[PDB]
Amino acid sequence: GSSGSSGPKQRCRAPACDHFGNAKCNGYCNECFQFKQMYGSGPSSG
Ligand SMILES: [Zn+2]
Repeated sequence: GSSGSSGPKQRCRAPACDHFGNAKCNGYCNECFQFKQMYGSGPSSG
């Protein structure tokens, strides 16, 4: 945020992600979208 820089609002909806996102991925980028998933969603569980 240097002296208020210009730029389109077509970037990942994350504070630590300067990559191009996409509506499908809820705005976020594939990377973020995937990660978001609950780590450990295997088919089996006890
Ligand atoms: Zn992202």
